[PDB]
Amino acid sequence: AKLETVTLGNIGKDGKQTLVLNPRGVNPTNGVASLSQAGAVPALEKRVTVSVSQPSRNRKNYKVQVKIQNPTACTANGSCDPSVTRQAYADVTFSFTQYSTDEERAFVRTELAALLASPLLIDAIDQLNPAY
Amino acid sequence: AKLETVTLGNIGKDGKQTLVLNPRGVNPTNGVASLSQAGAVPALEKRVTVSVSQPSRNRKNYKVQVKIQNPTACTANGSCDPSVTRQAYADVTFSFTQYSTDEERAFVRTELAALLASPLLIDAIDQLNPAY
Amino acid sequence: AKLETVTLGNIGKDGKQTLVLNPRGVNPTNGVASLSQAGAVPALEKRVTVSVSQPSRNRKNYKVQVKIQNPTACTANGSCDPSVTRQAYADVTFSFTQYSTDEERAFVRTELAALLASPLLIDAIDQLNPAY
Amino acid sequence: AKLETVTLGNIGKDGKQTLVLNPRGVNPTNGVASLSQAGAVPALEKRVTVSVSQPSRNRKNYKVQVKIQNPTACTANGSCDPSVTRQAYADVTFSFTQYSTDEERAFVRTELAALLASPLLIDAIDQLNPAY
Amino acid sequence: AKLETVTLGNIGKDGKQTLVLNPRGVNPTNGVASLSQAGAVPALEKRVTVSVSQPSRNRKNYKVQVKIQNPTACTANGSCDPSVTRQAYADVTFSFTQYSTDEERAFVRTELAALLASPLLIDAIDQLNPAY
Amino acid sequence: AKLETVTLGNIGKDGKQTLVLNPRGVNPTNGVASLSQAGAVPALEKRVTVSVSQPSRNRKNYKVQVKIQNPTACTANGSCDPSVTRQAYADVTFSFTQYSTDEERAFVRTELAALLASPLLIDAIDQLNPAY
Repeated sequence: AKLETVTLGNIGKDGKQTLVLNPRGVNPTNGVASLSQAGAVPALEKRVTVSVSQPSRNRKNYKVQVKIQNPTACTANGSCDPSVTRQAYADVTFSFTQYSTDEERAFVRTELAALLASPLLIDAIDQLNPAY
Repeated sequence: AKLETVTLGNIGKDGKQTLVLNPRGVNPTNGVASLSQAGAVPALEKRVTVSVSQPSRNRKNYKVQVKIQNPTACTANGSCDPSVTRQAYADVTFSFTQYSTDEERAFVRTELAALLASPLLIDAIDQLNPAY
Repeated sequence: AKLETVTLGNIGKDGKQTLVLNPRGVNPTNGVASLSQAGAVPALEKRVTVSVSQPSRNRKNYKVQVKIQNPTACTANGSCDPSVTRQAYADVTFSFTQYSTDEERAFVRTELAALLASPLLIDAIDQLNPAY
Repeated sequence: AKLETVTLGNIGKDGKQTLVLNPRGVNPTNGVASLSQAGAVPALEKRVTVSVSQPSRNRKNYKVQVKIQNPTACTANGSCDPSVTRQAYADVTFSFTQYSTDEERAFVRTELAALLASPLLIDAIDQLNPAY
Repeated sequence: AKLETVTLGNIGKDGKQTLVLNPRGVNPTNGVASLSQAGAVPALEKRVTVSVSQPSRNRKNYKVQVKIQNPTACTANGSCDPSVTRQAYADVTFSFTQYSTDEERAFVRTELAALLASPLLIDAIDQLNPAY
Repeated sequence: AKLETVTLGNIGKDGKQTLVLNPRGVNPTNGVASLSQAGAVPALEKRVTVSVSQPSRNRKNYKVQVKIQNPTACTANGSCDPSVTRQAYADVTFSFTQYSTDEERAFVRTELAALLASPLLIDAIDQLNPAY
């Protein structure tokens, strides 16, 4: 949704950390807005991208795609321009019919939050553990 | 990580609960967990599909994926059987390297909940709003 | 203007009804602001959009444009979902010059509203009966 | 819509201008109705015209157009004869199906008048920002 | 960055103040802010515009572009209408890598302000004195 | 214009650094003034240059172009002579009317120094923040 500064709080393993995302403008060729960690160096700024578009004159379906891109740096090592290794992503899409109501959309999204917050997935992602 | 009955909810758009997903029917030929309301009516119900993958020589990385299915059923005139008409879906893929920490994964996980709860996404689908 | 949940009132045949148009972002490929009916049915939503460029791009004007779509819909008996059977449209274009006065522009805007109120257009539109 | 002298009020930024335009008949070669200003010089007059199209061969709907024109002129450079200088005008069209609802024909007309009063359009033509 | 009304003192030979440029939106197709003192008759108005570009195929750098638009108009010197006859402007481009720190981006920013305030540019720009 | 030793105090993101630039002169191939950072060659490379173009016989349009570059030196372990990364730079041009006054030009020169000095550019440049 609208670009502005976005604060993500109550995050990390303890659920106590915060991250502030500065907005970045929209690339009209794909309709993608971007936000990133409000740090000094882009090479290591965690990124969030939006996306979010109306049903097309082909197959309809309201669709979104939301990405998380999280880089890390090491010693450098020996470089004055530190190398970057991506450690992790998320790529979340949604698809809704043109007749979909607010509650269908809200439940798919808040179910995802409720589900990721379930120990089944908390542990599966923190561990990279299949559920059994 | 561990299969358990999932009684998710509290925050639909109206502050209502959505349940219950029974983690039963795990697919043994791809190792994919199956969470569902489908136990009552498999043709017309809500499901969550959960998979985790370990690295091999053809990828050398880790994957976590959750698929959310929320079909809506209706009985058309002349039918004695409701069928799915309107539908809503979501699909999230996460990916990690072998040097990825649990702390970074927790950030990707918790940042996503923060994003799902944040106006950045509770507008993007609910108000059908692109980033303006 | 800034997209807002715009409420119109004193509208329709008796001049007594209302309509709420919610922000749906702007189209990023042409910078056109868009609102649509608040009710959650994208398939059949009423739409209003606004374009306000200046002469640089086309070395001309640029005329201000407002687009209106009213996709009148009806549910066939026995259908689970309504569809558009008739549509009404409007395209309102106003002149602009980089050297024009804001008062001149207001004169035309308000003149149009006064004309829409005038019986000459009430018949040109309600009957589809052009002036004679 | 019989042409009659129109005496409009509520015109301009503060709604304090009025405008009176007298019938000049209808041009039967294109079906265009016209109301004139009492000024002597055609190039210097304010005027309104009306035209409605119809379904026909290669035409699917009725198109209702009103032309609003308000030239601005002055005795530039000391001229004994004033001239335009500025063209403040609007091309406003509506279109309807032959099976359309009269209530809806009224709504698009009245919705536009309501939209014209609303910040959404008053700034769009009198003084608006790109979009936003 | 986030738009605000900008109140700039110390402008011109005597340090005349205050020049006030209000946030009068952002062009959605290219991220361009438009600041202005009034905007009623744009040709005759003073403006500053700003955008930030991201790297893409073609260029690996991040860019910040600021443009200053200050046309000078003549009053209605018998013409009965003011117009632009002379103009000054600036087109200011900054470019940075993914490894640039904020500290460094700021040197280019503050060095330029410090240089603009220095005799080398006071003479190069105000008297158009040649290099020597 | 005329070259002198230039000291730029109160620079960088905290406004605390002082830079001393030693003029070298004007390169006769293109008439471009140059100021070098007053140390080792890799530091000297962090040059500021000025091109003052008098209105051309075939264009008129005076132009003053200021180029700022700041390559960052880095020596690898086992190396001596550092390589540099052109992490940050700018290219700024002032123009154009041959009939403009020193005040019109000073207005633009100082307007930019005042903008570079303002929160919008402090953030637009130091953290690459968009017009949000």
